Amino acid sequence: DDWEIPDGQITVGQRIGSGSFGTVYKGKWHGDVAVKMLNVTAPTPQQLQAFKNEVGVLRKTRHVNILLFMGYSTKPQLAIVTQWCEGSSLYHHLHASEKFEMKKLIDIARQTARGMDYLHAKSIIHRDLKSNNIFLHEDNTVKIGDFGLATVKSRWSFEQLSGSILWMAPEVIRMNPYSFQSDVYAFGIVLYELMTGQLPYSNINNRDQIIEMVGRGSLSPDLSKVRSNCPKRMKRLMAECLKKKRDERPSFPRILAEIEELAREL
Ligand SMILES: CCCS(=O)(=O)Nc1ccc(F)c(C(=O)c2c[nH]c3ncc(Cl)cc23)c1F
Repeated sequence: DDWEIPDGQITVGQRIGSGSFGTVYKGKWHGDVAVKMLNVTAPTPQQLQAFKNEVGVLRKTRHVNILLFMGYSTKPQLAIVTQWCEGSSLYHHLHASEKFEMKKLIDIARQTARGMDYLHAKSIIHRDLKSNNIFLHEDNTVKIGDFGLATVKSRWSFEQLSGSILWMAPEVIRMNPYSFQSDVYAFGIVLYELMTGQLPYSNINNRDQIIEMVGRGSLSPDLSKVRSNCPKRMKRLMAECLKKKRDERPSFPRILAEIEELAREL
């Protein structure tokens, strides 16, 4: 409520990309900020109460490895204001184009697992984990985005599957469906991206082919492409996260404990 940034305080600039329910912009309001412009303009009584409940959730769910909520807007569009992360997204680094030392590669995974251990402990299902939602704030601390509006994601379904699907668990394709284990699968794809510097199924230039094959469980990421310097324990953890049978996947407590243990390596 006292989190509503008043009319004409944020200077909306450079279009960054598009998160869950909105479009991200680089803004300015007492320094650098990020603004997610939601696709809602004239909020009805129910719409405005729904959005204010998620803002109440946003100001109650704080963590060093999840994006920092700064406030909201109602005019001219419903928007979410967060902290700005100067080092952009992990996708931007890894894929566009190449390099990080094995220590750092393990450190991002570790910090993503730390944030996700916090989100799962607050009974929040992320629904949309990907490298484009993992931001490098520097202080050199990973920041998880798109975790908010979780109840709105549950109340709806999503069709905005493309352009994504790469981090979607097989059960999420063949439409339970979203769980903590589906979040573990997306994290497994993140681990793949980290240890391989490539996206899964980068040879395919078609969507419905990936939907049929990943969904039926005939396709999966090519693990043979893992770096030679990737420790054994990490290639194994990655496989456990990516397991087709959803209830075989590890929990974030066990995920984090494996990363902590394999980080030594002194
Ligand atoms: C505390 C709520 C976070 S969120 O779940 O609603 N997701 C969200 C909301 C608003 C945003 F601007 C962003 C976002 O993408 C960024 C926040 N800070 C950033 N810094 C750099 C880049 Cl490239 C992107 C962002 C974002 F991920």
